[PDB]
Parts: sequence; structure tokens; C-alpha cells
Amino acid sequence: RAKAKTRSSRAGLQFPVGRVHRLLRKGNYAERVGAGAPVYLAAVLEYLTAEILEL
DNA sequence: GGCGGCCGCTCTAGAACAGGATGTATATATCTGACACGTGCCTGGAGACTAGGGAGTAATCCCCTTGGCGGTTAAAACGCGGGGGACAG
Repeated sequence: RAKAKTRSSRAGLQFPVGRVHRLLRKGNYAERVGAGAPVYLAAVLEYLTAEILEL
């Protein structure tokens, strides 16, 4: 058990990658969910959130 | 001596302009009520591991869309007549 580092900090992001991945897994959406799919989804949500909050 | 033309005078009205009216834009005074910080957890994701399976890639194949023609008659396009309707009033 090494140091617990979240995937959001490794990707330079604030939205939770793990919570997005868990909601994709338990959302009965697909049999498999890739590694980059929650990162891409969280990045898109972060960009949309930042743009909407800035406006 | 009578009459058309010309210019001044007064009447009338469109419109720029200033003053009153009332519902909002602000300047504090103060309430106030959620906002975010702190704390205490604790419950879900991450490091690490096991295993395997569906796609990355290579090969084939056969298939089906693109280019590329004449032909020919359906039709786009130009134009004349005109006709009923969009819109100003």
C-alpha cells in the first residue's frame, strides 16, 4: 500500500475521476469502461463548469 | 375704368422643448440566514495482485462506390402575358 494519490491530481483536474468511473460502472452503461473515459468525461465536465461559472 | 398678378398680413398647426409624475436605481442601518471554514469521522477509491478476453493488428476477399462515358426524353431555365394578391393607405 503506497501513497494514495487521486487520478484527478495526476491529470491536473478537480472533478473526481473515481466517482465518475464508479457512476459509469454502476450505471449499467457498458460491460467495460476504459481508463481514459472517466478522465475525458471529468475534463469535459470541468471545462463546461469553468466556462459556465466564468460567464 | 376694370381686372390679373404680386407681396404683405394674419390664421393655423407640426414640432422642438421644458416641467410635472411616479416607479423604480441607489445610500446607508440593520437584520439575518444560509456560506463556507473547521472538526470528526468513515466509507469509497487507490496501490497492488490474479487472471483472461475482446480488440490491435495482420491477412484475405469480395464487393460496391467512383469515375466515365453516349442516349434520350423529362425537365430546368429564359421570357411573354397577365393576374390576382401584399401591402400602403
